Amino acid sequence: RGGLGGQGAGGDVIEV
Amino acid sequence: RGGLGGQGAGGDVIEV
Amino acid sequence: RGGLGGQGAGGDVIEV
Amino acid sequence: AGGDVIEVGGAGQGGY
Amino acid sequence: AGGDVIEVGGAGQGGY
Amino acid sequence: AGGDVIEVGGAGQGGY
Amino acid sequence: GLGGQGAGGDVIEVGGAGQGGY
Amino acid sequence: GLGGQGAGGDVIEVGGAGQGGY
Amino acid sequence: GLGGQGAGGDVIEVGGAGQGGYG
Amino acid sequence: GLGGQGAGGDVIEVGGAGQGGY
Amino acid sequence: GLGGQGAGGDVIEVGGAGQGGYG
Amino acid sequence: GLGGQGAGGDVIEVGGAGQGGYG
Amino acid sequence: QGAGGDVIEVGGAG
Amino acid sequence: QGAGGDVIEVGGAG
Amino acid sequence: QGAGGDVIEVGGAG
Repeated sequence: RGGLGGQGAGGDVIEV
Repeated sequence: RGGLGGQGAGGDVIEV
Repeated sequence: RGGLGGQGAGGDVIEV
Repeated sequence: AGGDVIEVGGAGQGGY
Repeated sequence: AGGDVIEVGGAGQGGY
Repeated sequence: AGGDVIEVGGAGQGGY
Repeated sequence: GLGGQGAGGDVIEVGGAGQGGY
Repeated sequence: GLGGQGAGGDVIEVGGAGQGGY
Repeated sequence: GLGGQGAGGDVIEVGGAGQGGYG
Repeated sequence: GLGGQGAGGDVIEVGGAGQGGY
Repeated sequence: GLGGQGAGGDVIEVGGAGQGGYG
Repeated sequence: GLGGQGAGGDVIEVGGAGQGGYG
Repeated sequence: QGAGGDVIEVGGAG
Repeated sequence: QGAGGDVIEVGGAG
Repeated sequence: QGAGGDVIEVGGAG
């Protein structure tokens, strides 16, 4: 239920 | 239920 | 239920 | 002697 | 003497 | 004397 | 001719940001 | 001609960021 | 130094600067 | 001609970041 | 030193700078 | 030293710089 | 002179 | 002079 | 001079 990207970068992702 | 991108960047994402 | 982007940037996203 | 040019900004903070 | 050019920014913080 | 050029940024922090 | 031009084209820059708190 | 041009084309830069907190 | 000559040159300097926080 | 150009093309740069906290 | 001559050159300096946090 | 000559050259200096934290 | 001279002294922003 | 001279002294930003 | 001279002294950013 998550997605990062496009051009390059990042961060934090938490689910459930 | 989330999405980051377009051009490149990032942040925080939390769900449920 | 969320979305960031267009041109590149980011922030905070919280759901439920 | 030119064509499409783009520039971007952005920021963001918050959460809980 | 040119063509498509892109530039990007971004940031982000938060969470819980 | 040119063509497609890209540049990117980004950051991110948070979590729990 | 007796001379030459120099450095055609285009140029761009960017600025910087920064945030934060408790 | 009696001279020449120099360094045509394009140029770009970027800036820097930084964040953080307790 | 009689006679025509050349022109000037492009000069593009700086961008922004950002700070700030909880202190 | 009696001279020549020099170093055509393109150039790109980047900046730096830094984060962190307790 | 009479006679036509050349032109100037592109000059492109700086970007941004960013700081900040909990002090 | 009479006579035509050439032109200048591209010059490109710096980018950004970042810091920051809980102190 | 015989042509135009340029000087630039950009101070410090914030 | 016979042509234009350039000087640049970019100070320090923040 | 007979042509243009360039000088650049980029200070320190932050």
